Amino acid sequence: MKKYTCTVCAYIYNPEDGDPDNGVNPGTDFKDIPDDWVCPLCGVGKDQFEEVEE
Ligand SMILES: [Fe+3]
Repeated sequence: MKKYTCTVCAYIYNPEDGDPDNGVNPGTDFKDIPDDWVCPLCGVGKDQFEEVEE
């Protein structure tokens, strides 16, 4: 699974860690996060995130 970055603030969503305080368990692929989830740091939506291709 790939890491995704918030292009507004640079937060990184790591699928290994998830975002458990907001209901996103470890092991959740970014595509499967509920589409009303927002960046935990800056509050923007998923449409401002991009795949971290390496
Ligand atoms: Fe952000």
